[PDB]
Amino acid sequence: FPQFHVKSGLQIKKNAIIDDYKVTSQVLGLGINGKVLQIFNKRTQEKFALKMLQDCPKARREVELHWRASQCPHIVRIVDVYENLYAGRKCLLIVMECLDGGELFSRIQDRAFTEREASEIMKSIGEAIQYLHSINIAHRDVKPENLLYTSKRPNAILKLTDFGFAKETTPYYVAPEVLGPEKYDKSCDMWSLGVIMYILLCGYPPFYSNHISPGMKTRIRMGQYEFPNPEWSEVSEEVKMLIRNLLKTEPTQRMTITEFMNHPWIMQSTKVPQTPLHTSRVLKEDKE
Amino acid sequence: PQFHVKSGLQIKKNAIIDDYKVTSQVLGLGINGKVLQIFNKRTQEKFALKMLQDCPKARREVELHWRASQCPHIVRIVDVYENLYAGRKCLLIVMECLDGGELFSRIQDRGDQAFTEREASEIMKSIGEAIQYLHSINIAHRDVKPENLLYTSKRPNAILKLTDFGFAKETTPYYVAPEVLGEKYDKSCDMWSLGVIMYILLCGYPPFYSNSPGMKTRIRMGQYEFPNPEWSEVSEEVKMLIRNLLKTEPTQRMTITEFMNHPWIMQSTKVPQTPLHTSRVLKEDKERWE
Amino acid sequence: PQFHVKSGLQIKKNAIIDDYKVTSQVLGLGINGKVLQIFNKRTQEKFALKMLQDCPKARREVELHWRASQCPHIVRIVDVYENLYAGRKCLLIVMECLDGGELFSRIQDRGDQAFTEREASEIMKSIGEAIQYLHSINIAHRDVKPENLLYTSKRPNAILKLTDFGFAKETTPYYVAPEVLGPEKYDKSCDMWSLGVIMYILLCGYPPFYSNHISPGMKTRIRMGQYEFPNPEWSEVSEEVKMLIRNLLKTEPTQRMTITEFMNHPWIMQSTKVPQTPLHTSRVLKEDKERWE
Ligand SMILES: Nc1nccc(Nc2cc(-c3cc4ccccc4o3)c3[nH]ncc3c2)n1
Ligand SMILES: Nc1nccc(Nc2cc(-c3cc4ccccc4o3)c3[nH]ncc3c2)n1
Ligand SMILES: Nc1nccc(Nc2cc(-c3cc4ccccc4o3)c3[nH]ncc3c2)n1
Repeated sequence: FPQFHVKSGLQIKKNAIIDDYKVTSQVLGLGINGKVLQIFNKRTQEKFALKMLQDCPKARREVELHWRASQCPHIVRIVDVYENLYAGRKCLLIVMECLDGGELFSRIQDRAFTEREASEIMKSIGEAIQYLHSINIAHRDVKPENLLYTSKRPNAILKLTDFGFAKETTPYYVAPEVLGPEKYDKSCDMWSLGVIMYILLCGYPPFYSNHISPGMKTRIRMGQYEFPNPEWSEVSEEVKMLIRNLLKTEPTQRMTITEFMNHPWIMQSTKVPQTPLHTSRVLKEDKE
Repeated sequence: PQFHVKSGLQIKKNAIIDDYKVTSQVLGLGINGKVLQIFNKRTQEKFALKMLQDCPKARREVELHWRASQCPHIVRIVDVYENLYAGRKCLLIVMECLDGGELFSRIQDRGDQAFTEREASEIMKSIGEAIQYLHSINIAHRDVKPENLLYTSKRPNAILKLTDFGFAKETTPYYVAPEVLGEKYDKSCDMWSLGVIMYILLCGYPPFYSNSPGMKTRIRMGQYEFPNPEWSEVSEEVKMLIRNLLKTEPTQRMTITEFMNHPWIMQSTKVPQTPLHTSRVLKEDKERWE
Repeated sequence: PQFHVKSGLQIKKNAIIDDYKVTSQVLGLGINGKVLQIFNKRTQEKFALKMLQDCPKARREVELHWRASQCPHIVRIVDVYENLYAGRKCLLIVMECLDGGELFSRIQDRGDQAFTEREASEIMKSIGEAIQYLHSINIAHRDVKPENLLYTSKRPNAILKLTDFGFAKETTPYYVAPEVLGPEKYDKSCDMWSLGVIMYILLCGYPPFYSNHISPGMKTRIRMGQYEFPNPEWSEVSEEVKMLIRNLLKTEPTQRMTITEFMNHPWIMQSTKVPQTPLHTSRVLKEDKERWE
């Protein structure tokens, strides 16, 4: 009879963090809610990440959510959380596993890149969002810089981070709506999969400037994007048809993750053609 | 001339015993009280009775079922009485008696072990109509599940009829838009229901069940599947249909009109007579008592 | 550096009679004001005047109509006056005069014959461009009907244009998402049900939804999303046209298509590739006429 649906709660440590870590000044990632500093476990040398919040309702929420989320091996692990006094104020100090193999597009950006790595990547991010949605959490800021590789070792796991914007989203014949209203917060995660998938396939976003920005906003609202050659020349209608169903402008039209995750292109990611893509070249050139 | 005028409800105040012997045979137990066997004094016939305590939910129910009962696929209301029962005001609903049994029974003891794909379409079309009449007069039934689907008799050509309006609600220029005419998401649920029923109907078990905070997650997520053996003869078209009914976002679900114009439904008598496992699996589990 | 700035609306206050002979022959007639023919005294030319009474609503009409005016598929405001009429303050909108006829009128000025499916495609592409222009600057027209779609002249290359902004309303690298940048109700998607209605008519010559006298019939048939493609009329309209109609006449506002999708549709986009197939539309239009009655 089911057990390991039982995992430990979060005990918030109250001792000062510097008992346990050396807080260096290296910013790993500026991020939301403050910054993200690299720190070091004192009694094992090992490497970790700190993000600091002034304590409040919002912050207790970030911590509650990210904690529930750490279960999933594609969300970045919360190792420890401290309540400490800093400069007179209460703080939550969030100690994360340190992921240091780079940002998704950063890694891609320096090497060839195939449709198949695209799909594999997209399966991964796909699992992180399936897990959030199944325990009723919407992330709400899935973006390139929140998608990080663990090491620089070429099978690094990719992991989703930053719960600064996350919200709880809340008879065998009862319909989903009858088990209580979901707003529509859960489908921006899906738009996001869309935008990432697009970038992965070609090196640039479906919607950008021209500095052209009242024009970008229209283009977004209007859902005007396209699949220009050369980059999209060898990309199958199947793949294009998927992005179109994520980038729908009407949120109640997009696919759910369950539908995403069942798509033959994600489900059998390891069977997709290894078709060579521009992603990495477009990525060196378009740095600017 | 005018053939679309049907008559209003005229509640009798006369005590129901003037006309009916009220037996004690329980017949059904959903929502409010219970439905009993009763007999027409002057003619001897078999009829059903629902005990409602007057109050505002009761008056709604009678009102909607009366509008509903025009349809040949919805249990007919023969008379509504307003009587006084142990001092309390009471609405007593005399329905036609449907003694053929619930859908899944008549299906489980199908003697001739031969439930075909086609019979499934014929049933589904008939559940269709009931939902279509309902929706076309702005009622959402809101409790469409198999125990509310009963056969009139045991006759080989008995009709299927929907019952129980304990939860029914009203959902309230040639070019105007549906939105502009005036209606919340209050009626896609009937349309989910149908998906669940077709699912069971084609294979014998529900697409969603206990392992149950699980099952609730599974529903909320739309996690179901068409396992073999049972679904292996079932064509991609027919489970596209299910897919669009089981859509979790209510605005993406299909609507009865789309459903009723699906060719699998529209042209029943020309869907193949492929054997299904329904009747075996329904028989296998007296688990359906929960 | 590029700068695509077009000017603002300067409401003139000088009495309009200074500028225009004002006749009384009525070109048309709106909810909120009938449309009169006028002549410019200097150039001697032919214009249309719509008379409004000053208020928030009137000023909102004018400001939207002026913005939309930039689009070559919309009837263009040429001038706006604020004058005193019968001791009432008034908004006098001057517009280009279009005397080509309403869309369906022009269609039944032919016996000849052959209104073909490609021509229909072209016509929808033209109404579609008016809706894309509007919608891309966050206006919803909201009364897109056969009777507000006017040809410029009876000449052979008259332009189809949309008019009447008396019901219109406004609204409100990067990864944000259409919602997460300002809300926005569904006033837009009804413009889109209208293209479907107009498309339906165009393809066979009678509406998808009518009162049989059965107008509670019709109200119902509309909420149901209940119509069909009868033969003989639809017998050789391709399936894809019917499916485009289906996307447009979805009863769920959020299910319907967007003009961006509409305009990217192959039957709209690659017009020159749609069959030249004859169509019962002019005949039916002509047979019917009881439209007035
Ligand atoms: N929860 C949260 N909220 C907000 C922000 C945030 N950023 C963040 C960023 C990096 C990063 C980026 C990078 C780039 C190169 C090398 C190491 C690198 O490390 C991280 N590595 N490990 C954890 C971690 C967390 N995380
Ligand atoms: N309106 C309403 N509200 C609530 C409940 C409800 N149940 C109900 C049930 C049966 C039934 C069930 C059954 C089972 C076996 C044989 C004959 C059987 O008959 C009925 N037969 N006729 C009318 C009728 C109405 N009906
Ligand atoms: N802005 C606005 N608001 C409300 C209404 C409205 N109707 C309208 C109508 C006609 C028309 C119709 C017609 C039919 C035949 C011949 C000439 C014809 O001219 C017009 N011609 N030119 C401008 C113009 C504006 N316009």
